Amino acid sequence: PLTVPYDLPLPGGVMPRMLITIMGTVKPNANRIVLDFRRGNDVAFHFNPRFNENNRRVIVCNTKQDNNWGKEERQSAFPFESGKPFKIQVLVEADHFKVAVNDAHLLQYNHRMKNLREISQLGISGDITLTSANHAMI
Ligand SMILES: O=C(O)CO[C@@H]1[C@@H](n2cc(-c3cc(F)c(F)c(F)c3)nn2)[C@@H](O)[C@@H](CO)O[C@@H]1Sc1ccc(Cl)c(Cl)c1
Ligand SMILES: [Mg+2]
Repeated sequence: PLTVPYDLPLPGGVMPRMLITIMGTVKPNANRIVLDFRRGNDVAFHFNPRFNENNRRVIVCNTKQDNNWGKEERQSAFPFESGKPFKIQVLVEADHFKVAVNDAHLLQYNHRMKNLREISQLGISGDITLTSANHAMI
């Protein structure tokens, strides 16, 4: 039963075989959800479900370095729904993150910021209630 914006510490830094699991519920009338894997002031991986982009829903992913966003990657498979619970898993692999939502594979995002051990925190914000957020080594 946790506070949003929530900062999940990642005290090792990230590395391959780290699995982050987030459980929550999308608020009625949600506009946005964000997961930010932060490296200092940079964002190595931003995962941003958007509920109204010109009346469509789309997940936007990107990397922010020195205050500049890179090329956006989009996924229009959109498994989130206003008022419904969800489970997000982010798996860290050597070359990419894999994201799964409700046990369905959703997208892969290749690492652009490859100093993974400097990613020290995951911010979780937007229009959700959060039940739990944890990382585990597998
Ligand atoms: O200013 C804009 O309205 C929000 O800015 C977003 C930028 N953003 C959104 C948020 C954000 C913050 C929150 F508190 C939330 F709860 C949330 F769900 C999202 N933080 N940063 C990235 O999504 C970025 C991805 O490329 O997209 C834009 S910035 C941007 C604008 C144009 C281009 Cl093409 C690019 Cl590459 C980036
Ligand atoms: Mg599927």
